[PDB]
Amino acid sequence: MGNQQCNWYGTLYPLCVTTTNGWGWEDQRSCIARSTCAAQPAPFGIVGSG
Repeated sequence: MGNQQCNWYGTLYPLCVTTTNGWGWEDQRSCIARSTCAAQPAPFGIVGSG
């Protein structure tokens, strides 16, 4: 697979690649755009380390 996550200043959100054009809502929850998701600075960024 190859999904990215949003270490949101501490919280965790699923990345909305289609809504990567800003904040979006998918997965029956809130998804944060691509970069807005991970691109953010640390410790913000792409999460998903199983």
